[PDB]
Amino acid sequence: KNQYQVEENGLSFPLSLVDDSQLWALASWLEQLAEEDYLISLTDRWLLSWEALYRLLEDEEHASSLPLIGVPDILPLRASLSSRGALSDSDFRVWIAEWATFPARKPIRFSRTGAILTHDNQQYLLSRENWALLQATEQLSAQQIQTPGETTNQLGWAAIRKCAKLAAAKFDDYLEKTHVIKPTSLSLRLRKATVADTAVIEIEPHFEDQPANWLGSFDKNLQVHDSYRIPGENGELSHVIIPPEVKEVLNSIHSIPGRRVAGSEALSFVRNPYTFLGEDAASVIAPEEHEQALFDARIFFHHFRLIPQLNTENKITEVTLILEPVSPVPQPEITFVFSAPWELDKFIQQLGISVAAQMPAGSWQGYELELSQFTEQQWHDCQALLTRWQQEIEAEPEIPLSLKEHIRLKDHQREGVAWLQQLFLRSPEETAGCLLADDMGLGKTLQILSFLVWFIEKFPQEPPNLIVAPVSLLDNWERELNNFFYTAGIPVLKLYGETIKAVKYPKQAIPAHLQSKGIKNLLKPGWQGEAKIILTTYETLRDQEFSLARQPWSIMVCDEAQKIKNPAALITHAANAVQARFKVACTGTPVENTLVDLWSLFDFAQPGLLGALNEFGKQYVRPIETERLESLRALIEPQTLRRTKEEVARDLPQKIEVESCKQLTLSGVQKQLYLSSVANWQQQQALGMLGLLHRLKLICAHPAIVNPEPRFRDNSPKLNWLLKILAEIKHTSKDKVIIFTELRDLQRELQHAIHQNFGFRPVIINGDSSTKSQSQNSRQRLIDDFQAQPGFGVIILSTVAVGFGVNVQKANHVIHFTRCWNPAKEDQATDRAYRIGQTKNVYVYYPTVRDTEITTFEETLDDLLQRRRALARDMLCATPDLNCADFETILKG
Repeated sequence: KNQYQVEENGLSFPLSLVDDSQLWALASWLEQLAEEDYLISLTDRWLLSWEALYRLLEDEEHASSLPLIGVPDILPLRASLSSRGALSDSDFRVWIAEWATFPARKPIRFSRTGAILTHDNQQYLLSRENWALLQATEQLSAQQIQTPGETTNQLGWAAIRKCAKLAAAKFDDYLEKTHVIKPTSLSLRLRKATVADTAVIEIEPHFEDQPANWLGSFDKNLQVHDSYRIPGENGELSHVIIPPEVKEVLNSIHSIPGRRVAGSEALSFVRNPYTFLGEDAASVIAPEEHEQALFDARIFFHHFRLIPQLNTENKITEVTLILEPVSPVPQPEITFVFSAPWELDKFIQQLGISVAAQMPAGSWQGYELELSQFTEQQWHDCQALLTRWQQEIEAEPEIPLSLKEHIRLKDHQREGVAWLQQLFLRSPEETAGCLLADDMGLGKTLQILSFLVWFIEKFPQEPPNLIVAPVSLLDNWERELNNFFYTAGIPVLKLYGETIKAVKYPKQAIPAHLQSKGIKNLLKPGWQGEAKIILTTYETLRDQEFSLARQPWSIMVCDEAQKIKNPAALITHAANAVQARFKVACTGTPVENTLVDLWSLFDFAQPGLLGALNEFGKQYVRPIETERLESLRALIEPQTLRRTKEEVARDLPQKIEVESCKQLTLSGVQKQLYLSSVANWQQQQALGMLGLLHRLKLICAHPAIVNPEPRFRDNSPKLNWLLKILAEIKHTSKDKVIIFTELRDLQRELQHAIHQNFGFRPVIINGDSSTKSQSQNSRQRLIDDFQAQPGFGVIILSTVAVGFGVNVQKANHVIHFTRCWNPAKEDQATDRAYRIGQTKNVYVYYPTVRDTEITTFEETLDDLLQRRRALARDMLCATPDLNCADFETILKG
C-alpha cells in the first residue's frame, strides 16, 4: 500500500500520518523532509514536487530512508522529438510521441500523471532528464498558445534541444539540422601571444555548445547582436540568442580591438572583469573558472622592486628589476638588469601610462604587473630615482564612550581591544595590519567593534572603516553593533543587496573617460556619505574593487580571513588592492591546508613581514610540508593575537567530558556483525573503504539499522546507555539534552526510542542554512519551543552548520551519538551549549563502544579525533578531515 497520492505536481502525503502509530518511521521522515525543505505544506497535506523528488533521489543523506515511501523505479526511456513546420512558421509545434526502452528500443505507450508513468498496471518514474525534456516541450506548447511568433519558437526550441541533448533524445530531419543556442554562461579562453617585441594576450569567448563559425561572425560584425545567424557546412542553420548579461560581457570583449589584450585597460579587464562588468558577470563567468584560465595561460601579475647596486663612491649607473609572482604555488622570480638609464626610463614610462590610466594592471616585456599596491609615493620614488640617475650621468584599553552601560567586556576581550589599539597607534609606520586568530565563541565581533568605535570617536576626521564578511555574518555584525553600541554617532553603510544598487551608477551615466576605459560598473561619488563603517561582502569586494580601491580607508577588517587565503584569487587581489591604514584579518583557522594560507593572510595584513612567497615556501613550507616552526611563530607573534577557549575557561564554566560513556562494550551479536563486516569486505576486496567504515559506524551506533533482526533491537549498548542516562537526567536534575548525529535513520530510531521510554518525541533538525528564510525561521522557532518548555527535554540535531546564529544554551548535555571526522566541526557542534551564555556545567558525552580483543571503529575514531584536536590546538598546523588511510589500523585488528 503506497502512502502517497500521485498528482500533477508531485507526491502527496497527508498530514495525518503523524497521528498514525504503525508508521512512526514514515511520519518522522516526512517531518525531516519538511524541515529540510523537501516537502511543501498545502494546509491539508505535504507535497513532494518532481524537482524535489529528483533532488531527494540524488541525495545520499536520505538514501537509506527512500524505501519508506517506495518511489517507483525509473524506467529507462528515450524520447524521439518530432516537429512540424519551421521556426519561422507560427504553427511550429515540437512534440514527443515516441518512447523507447534504452537497450531494446521498443516503443511503448503509457499513461502519465506528472512524472510517474503507468505501463501494464505498473508505475514507473521518468528520468530527471526525460522529465525536463517533457517539461520543455509542454512549456513551449503553453507559450505558443499565449504568444505565437518566431521568438517564442526559438526560445522554446533552444530549451527543448538543450534538455534533449541532456536526455539523449532523437530529433526528426528538421530538428537535427536546425540549431538554436541561448548561452547563459561564458568561458574566456586566454593565451599569451607575441606579435612584436612585447607579448600580447588573446581573449576568446566560448559557449557550452558553440557553432563552428560563430566566432568569425562575432568578429566581423561591428557590434554584438541580440541574435546571431550562422550557417553550417551541411546546410545546417544555427541561431545563437545572446541574453542581456552575456551580451554585456561580449560587448566588453568585442570592444577590445582584435580581441588582443594590450594596455592597462584590457589587462585590467583580464585581471578582474567583474569590476568592469558588475555583479551580473559572476553568473556569466564563474570566478573560479577565470582564476583557472589565468593560471593555465601563465598570466601572473608580478610585484616588482627596483634595487640600485651602490658603487664605491655611491655613483650609480646600474639598476635591477625583480618580479616576485602572485601565484598559488611559489615560483622562482624573474630578474631584469637595467644597465642603462634609457631602458629604466622606458619602464617608468610604462608605469606612467598605467598610473595615468588609473588601472591596477601593467605590462613589461610580456610580464604582467600588479600595480594596485603601487601607491603615489612609490611612483615618486621611481621618478626621483630616474632623475637622480640622470643627474649623475651628466596595556589598558580605551573603552569607547558609545558602549552601552549594560554591556561589559570580558577580561580577555579587554586585552584584545588594548592590543588592537596599541598596534593601531603605530600603524602607518611600523604595523600595516594584524591577525586575530582567536577561536570562535570568544567574541571577536565585540572586540573589533569596540576598537572601531574607539577609533571613530577619537579620530572623527579620518576616512571610514571597511568590514568584509559573508552576507549572513554581515547581518551578524550589524546586529551586534546595534545591540552593543549607541549607533546614533556611528553611521553604517551596508554595501550589499538593495543598498549597493541604490548607490550605483546607471550604466549610461558613468563618465566618458571611464566608459572609454571599459568600466561599466561604478559607484556614485559620495556613496559612503556620512557612514563611518561600511559593511560589504567578499563577492562585493571583488565586484566593486575599482570603486572601493579609489577611496581611502582607515581600518579594513576581513572577517573570516580564510576567504583570502589563496594568493592568486581575485577576491584576494581585491582585498590587497584596497589601501587602508590598518588591516585586521579575523579567522579562527589561519592555516587550513598549507602555510601559504598564513603567508597570504600576513601579506594582506603586514606586507613584507614574511617576505616573498617563494622564499617563504623554500624556508617554511617545503622543509616542514620544530626550529623553523618556532622561528615563524616568533616572527608572527607581535602581530598575532590568539586565545583559545581553554585559556579563557575562567568565564566558561566547567566543560566536563564524561568518561563512563567512553567505556561501553560490544554486545555479542553486534560484535559478530562487525567481524562479519570486516570478513566480507576483505573477501570482496580479494575477489569501497567508505562503505566499510560507514557500515562499521552503523553497527557500533545502532545494530538494528544494519539488520532489523530481533537480536539487534535490544542489544545496542549505545542505545541502552542513552536511555539509562536520560532516565538519570530526568530523575535527578531535569536538564535539557542535545544528541548530535548526522544519520537520518539513526535520528528516527533515537526519536522513537525516546518517545517510547519517555512519552515525548524529540525534535529533529538537520538543515540550518543561513537565515532570513521561512524554513530557518521555522527551525529557530522549533529551537525556541524546545528551550522554553521547563524541565527535561531532548533534541536531536545534526553537527552540520553552514553558519553561526542558531543557539541552544538551555541544554547542558552534549551527546555525540555519532561523531564527525573533523575535530573542529565536532567542537563547533559542542560549542552550541558550551558558550558564553551558558550557566550550568556542560557535560559532553562521547559514547564509545569498546572491545577487549578488537579495536572497534569508535575507539579508533576517538583516538584519531583526540590526536587531531591536540594538533589543532596549534595555530600553524593544518588540520583536514580524517580519511580512510587514518582508519587502516582497523583492518589488522
